[PDB]
Amino acid sequence: ADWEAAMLTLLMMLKVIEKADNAAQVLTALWFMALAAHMAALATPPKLEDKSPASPEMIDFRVGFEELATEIGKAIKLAALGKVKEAQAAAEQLKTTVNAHWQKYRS
Amino acid sequence: ADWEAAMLTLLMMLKVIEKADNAAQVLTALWFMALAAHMAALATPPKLEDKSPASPEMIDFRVGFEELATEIGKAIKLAALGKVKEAQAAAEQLKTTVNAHWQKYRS
Amino acid sequence: ADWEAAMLTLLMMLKVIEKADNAAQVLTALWFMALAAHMAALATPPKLEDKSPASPEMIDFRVGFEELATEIGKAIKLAALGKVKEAQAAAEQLKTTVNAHWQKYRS
Ligand code: NI
Repeated sequence: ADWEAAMLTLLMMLKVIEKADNAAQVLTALWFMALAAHMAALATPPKLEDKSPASPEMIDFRVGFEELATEIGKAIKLAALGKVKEAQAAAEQLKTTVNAHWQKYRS
Repeated sequence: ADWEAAMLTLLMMLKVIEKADNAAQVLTALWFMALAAHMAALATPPKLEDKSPASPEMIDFRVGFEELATEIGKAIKLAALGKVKEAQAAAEQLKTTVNAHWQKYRS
Repeated sequence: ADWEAAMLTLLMMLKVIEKADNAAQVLTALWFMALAAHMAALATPPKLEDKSPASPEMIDFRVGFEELATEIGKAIKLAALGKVKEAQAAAEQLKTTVNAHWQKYRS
């Protein structure tokens, strides 16, 4: 989907993870976070629509999303092993990566 | 997945959106609608299994699904910005596209 | 995502299906099962990371996952038609395929 709809989805799902109780609520929201990244991995932010697809500034955005999909995958495995608290702790660091990525291309 | 299982998923998720209360319930169901389209974008309806992959009748089905995935993406962004009512209003028009697509290839 | 995080997701979602009440809870968990398979269809289990990508042992793992994604698709259509009980019955046989696949590459 659109880039900022996925980024707004990621931010809202982090608010569902922090207020979650069991590991099922955390695991499902983390998979919705993975879902939004897969639908928007092909997307392009609004301020980068007039940049070369091989431009390093656009190429910087591509690997930055790989890091985001990678960190989300890590938190899913922690939430899969039943570690509901340590996965929420991984969601704290995940929000740092999400917020830093969203601000760099929000415009 | 199978074409009509996704189309039945889309129809049921629309029934979850109309009876939803907050923006989280609408956003999650809209992502399930996006999920079903991604799993079945490669699929083929039963009545079109004996049509050429480059046939305009089959090619008409392909772009018709792009329109569906496009409208779903629009409603996700409206539900991402917090506009829970205007996104439900986008789900009303979404059901028109879903119903018209499903009837054309239901058989 | 990682192979065993998806396999742990599949196992937990089966526990959500057996204790589910309506067809919406079964259909959503079955789509999360389809979600985990799509994110990890490209993945590789830990004990098979040093095997040729064209090796029959690794190639056996690939088709084994196709069977899993195929059976999940079948149960989704049964849960899409409203058959909440017959889809739960398909989840019983689904757990057999999941457990047999996970044990063969758990290590
Ligand atoms: Ni995909």
